[PDB]
Amino acid sequence: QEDVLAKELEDVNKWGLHVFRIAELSGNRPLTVIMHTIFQERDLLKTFKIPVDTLITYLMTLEDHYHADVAYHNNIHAADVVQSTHVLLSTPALEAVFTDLEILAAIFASAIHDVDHPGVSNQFLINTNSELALMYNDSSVLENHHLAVGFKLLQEENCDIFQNLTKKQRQSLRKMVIDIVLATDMSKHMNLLADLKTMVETKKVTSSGVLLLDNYSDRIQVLQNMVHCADLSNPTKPLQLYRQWTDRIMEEFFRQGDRERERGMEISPMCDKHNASVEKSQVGFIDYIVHPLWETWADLVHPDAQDILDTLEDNREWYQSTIP
Amino acid sequence: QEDVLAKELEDVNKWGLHVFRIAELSGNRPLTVIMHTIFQERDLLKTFKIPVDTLITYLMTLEDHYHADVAYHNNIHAADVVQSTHVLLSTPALEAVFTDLEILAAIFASAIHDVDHPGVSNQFLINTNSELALMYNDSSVLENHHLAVGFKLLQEENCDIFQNLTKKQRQSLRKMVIDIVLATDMSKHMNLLADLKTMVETKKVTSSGVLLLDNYSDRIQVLQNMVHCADLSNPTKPLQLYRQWTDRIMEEFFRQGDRERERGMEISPMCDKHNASVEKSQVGFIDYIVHPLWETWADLVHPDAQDILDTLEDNREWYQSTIP
Ligand SMILES: COc1ccc([C@H]2Oc3c(OC)cc(CCCO)cc3[C@@H]2CO)cc1OC
Ligand SMILES: COc1ccc([C@H]2Oc3c(OC)cc(CCCO)cc3[C@@H]2CO)cc1OC
Ligand SMILES: [Mg+2]
Ligand SMILES: [Mg+2]
Ligand SMILES: [Zn+2]
Ligand SMILES: [Zn+2]
Repeated sequence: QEDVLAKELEDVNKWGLHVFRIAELSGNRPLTVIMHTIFQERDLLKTFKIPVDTLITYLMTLEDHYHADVAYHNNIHAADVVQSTHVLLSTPALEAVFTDLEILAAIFASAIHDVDHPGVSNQFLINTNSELALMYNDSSVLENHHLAVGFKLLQEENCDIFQNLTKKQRQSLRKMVIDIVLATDMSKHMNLLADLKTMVETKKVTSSGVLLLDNYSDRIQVLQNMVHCADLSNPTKPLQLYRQWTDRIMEEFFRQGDRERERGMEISPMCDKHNASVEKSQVGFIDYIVHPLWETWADLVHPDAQDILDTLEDNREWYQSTIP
Repeated sequence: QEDVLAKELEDVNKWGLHVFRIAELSGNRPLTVIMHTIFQERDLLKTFKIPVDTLITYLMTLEDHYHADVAYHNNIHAADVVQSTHVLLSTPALEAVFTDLEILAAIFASAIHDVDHPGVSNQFLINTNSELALMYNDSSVLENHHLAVGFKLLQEENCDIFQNLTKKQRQSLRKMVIDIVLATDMSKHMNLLADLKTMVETKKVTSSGVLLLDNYSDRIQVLQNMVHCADLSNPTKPLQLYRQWTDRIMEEFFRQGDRERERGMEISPMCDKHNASVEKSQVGFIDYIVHPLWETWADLVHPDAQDILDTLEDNREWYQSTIP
């Protein structure tokens, strides 16, 4: 089984990695083994003098603080977003554009971006007067929490994977990670996409043909949108993966709706298992959210993402065909 | 004692209330007795069906969570900002601008806006890796905490002063209080001032000169700048009040700078007792922060802020004359 897992991890650079099979073959440690593989691939342990035992200890502790009993927002989703961000970071249009610290920040942000997610939305936490919403004043409630847990865990025994960064490096990384994870709040999607559209319409490329990003605001915006694209990448994956992600988000949505109904609250969009259309909801999700975002990303890195966009469009056609 | 306490309270509608005497005469409960008086003056207990005993129970609990060993950011400051906001809300140029719930939100926000303040700045909390900065991801660290404490205390026994507001009133009040207290973060001063300046250049008024604010984004901005003005009202008060506030903030600054020196951190501006000029600092504070703000405010409510502005310029003249 060890050799089987290593064979599967040879695909870590490919869109459509069989992340559910890696979860099984790793003994439910997909986030740990995919993060470890990616860190080795990018030589991040040597670059940042990260002891391997500290990396594994932190990763296993982080993975533990994802909920194994939530259908979607669990360690498999975290591993998927990490691996998807890793592929997007390798896109030719971005070659040599980001520093090693920015690459570290984007991968680390992906790894922590949903940690300790309870399987219900920000609006549900606000409307039920949850402790989380009281702590965070109704503002990016989950995403502030994911950050606080992700950084707090660095303080557990032999968990500080950043122990050999300089003070300046730690300060820069912390700021970038916060900026990235807060941008995964779905209520910021329209603003993030509008800014990405503006960058595409004003795009500049260097002599080497890669994207020209010469200030913090443009650089962090690309990293924010990259991780957001990875977070919203399920419909761009091979259909057998996409359908499993749909099965899982619908389970989480329906269980939230059952709690809303039981509390006499209005049921959230797509959360009423008695009056839901899974297929129509996926087509609308693609048409109004995912394809607008990915089409814009694909324009930013053209032609690098053409195959990802082609898969998304095929999957949209397939879900549509199950309606008629 | 209670009879002279009552005579001092007769000036709750005047700039330059003797708040320090009121703190002494009330047994160190200036926030409780000033809030109570203002709620009666504005008829808020009748308007919102707030039981008196619940108002007092909450106010004393809130007052208890201000620290008695911090020289400035204690319950006397909170009482002063409450009273200052109460007077600003009575500006003639604002006579019909704000609803009763908006008035309620600005006053409640003032009362809680520094609760549980540790006597050190956000930057200190960030650069020392404090628990607060870890919880709040280095963003408006103090102000998020003041809000979380202020609202959490409403859940103590007989502390829910909003129990009789409709569910929608409570939702709207919560949103406005959060928007106001978050804007008291000093790092946002220039942005707030810029928006106030834009409001002034786009100002619309009646034939009488009363402000017309149609959209929530403009109204909440005025309320944000109003509580900010009250927070920064010490140099516009009679000199013998202002001088007491200066003594207190400088004790707080010097204790923080001693902690920064000892930790080997850069010492924050105005915090090094060995190299400080209290008087030059006050004049710079007025020239670069307090007067640009209050002069912009004065223009928004022209000419009802002229006496406040005059006093500020007089106090600036006095502090400048103490520099040889
Ligand atoms: C496989 O399908 C999915 C995978 C992931 C998603 C996620 O994206 C969004 C989202 O983005 C614009 C908005 C909301 C608000 C919903 C209000 O009820 C929810 C989600 C999901 C949870 O984070 C949704 C999916 O299908 C709808
Ligand atoms: C009586 O004197 C004072 C009374 C109150 C004050 C307060 O105002 C400011 C402030 O205003 C824009 C900026 C900072 C630095 C952080 C900016 O990110 C600190 C303070 C004081 C504490 O909140 C200062 C005083 O003197 C200097
Ligand atoms: Mg999330
Ligand atoms: Mg404050
Ligand atoms: Zn996610
Ligand atoms: Zn204050």
